[PDB]
Amino acid sequence: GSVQIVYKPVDLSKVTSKCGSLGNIHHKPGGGQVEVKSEKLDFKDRVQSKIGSLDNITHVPGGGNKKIETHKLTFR
Amino acid sequence: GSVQIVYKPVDLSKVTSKCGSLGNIHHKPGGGQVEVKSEKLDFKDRVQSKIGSLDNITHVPGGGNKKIETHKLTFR
Amino acid sequence: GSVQIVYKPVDLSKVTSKCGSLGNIHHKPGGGQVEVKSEKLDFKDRVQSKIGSLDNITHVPGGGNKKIETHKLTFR
Amino acid sequence: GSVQIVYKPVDLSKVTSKCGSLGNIHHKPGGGQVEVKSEKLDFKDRVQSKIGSLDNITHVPGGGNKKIETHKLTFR
Amino acid sequence: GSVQIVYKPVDLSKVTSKCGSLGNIHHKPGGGQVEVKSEKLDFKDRVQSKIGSLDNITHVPGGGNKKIETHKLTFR
Amino acid sequence: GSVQIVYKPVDLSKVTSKCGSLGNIHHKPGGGQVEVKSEKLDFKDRVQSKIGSLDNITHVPGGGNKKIETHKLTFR
Repeated sequence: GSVQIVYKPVDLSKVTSKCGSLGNIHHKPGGGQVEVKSEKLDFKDRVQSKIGSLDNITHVPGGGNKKIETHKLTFR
Repeated sequence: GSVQIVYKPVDLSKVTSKCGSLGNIHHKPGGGQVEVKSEKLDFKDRVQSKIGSLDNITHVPGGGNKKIETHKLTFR
Repeated sequence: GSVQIVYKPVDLSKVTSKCGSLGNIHHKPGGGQVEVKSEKLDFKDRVQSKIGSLDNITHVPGGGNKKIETHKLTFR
Repeated sequence: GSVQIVYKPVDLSKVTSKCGSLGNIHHKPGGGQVEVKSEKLDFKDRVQSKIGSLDNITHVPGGGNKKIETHKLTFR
Repeated sequence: GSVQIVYKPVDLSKVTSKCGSLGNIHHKPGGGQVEVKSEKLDFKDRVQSKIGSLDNITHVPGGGNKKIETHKLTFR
Repeated sequence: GSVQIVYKPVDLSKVTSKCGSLGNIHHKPGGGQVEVKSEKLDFKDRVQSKIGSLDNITHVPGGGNKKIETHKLTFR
């Protein structure tokens, strides 16, 4: 028997920004201390892991906009 | 017997911003202290993990807008 | 018997902002202390985990708008 | 007229201690925050001053005894 | 007329200690934050001053005993 | 007119200690942050001053005893 699919999403959408002067931003961390103890680690399949981080980030994009899409079609 | 699907979402949407001067931003952490103890870690399949973080972020996008879409069709 | 589906949502919506000068923002954390003790950690299937974090965030988007969309169609 | 003074205190005193194992001491301060505002500071003659301190002390003497004496004679 | 002074304090005193094992001492400060503002400072004669300190001390003497004496004679 | 002074303080005193094993001492500070503002400083004569310290000290003497004597004679 006939099976028909039509998949045809239409997207004219926009993510957009205007900004004046972007600046005069100060990030000044006063150190820190970290300890971790373990005997065994055992990581299998898809794993994201951070152990003992002390991480400083300054992130100042003039836009910084995101558009994210998943399109999935599954047939069985 | 005939099966017909049509999938055709229409999207003219907008995510938008206007801003003046963006600035005079100060991020100033006074340190800190962290400890973790374990005997074993045992991570299988999809895992996201942070152990013992001390992390500072300054994030100042001129837009920073987000649009996130899942389009899914599953057929059995 | 014939089975027909049509999926056709229409979206002309807008998420929008206007702002003057965005600024004079101060974030000044006075340190802190964290400890965790464990014998075993044992993480299977989809897991998100933070253990012993001491994390400081300053987040100042000029727009910061979010639009999140699920379109899901399932057939058996 | 003849003036005679004699000053002759005798001191055989003892300040004394005995102790077993001195230990298993933990001092773990959880940070803190301090602010001071002033227009003028104006210090004359003998002054001791602390402004805006955030100071942590661990003090574990095996003895820690103190003996303090003023001997004064004043004549006119 | 004759003035006679004799000053002859006698001191056989003892400040003393015994201790077992001194140890297993942990000092772990979780950071902190300090601010001070002033326009003018104006310090004359004998002055001791700390402004804006953030100071950590661990002090573990095996004795740590103190004996302090002033002997003063003043004649006019 | 005769003035006679005799000053002859006798001191057989002792400051003393005994201790077992001295050790297993941990000092681990998690950073910190300091700010000071001033326009003018005008320090004259015997000023001691610390501005903006962030000082860590570990001090573990096997004795650490102190004996302090001022002997003073003033004649006018």
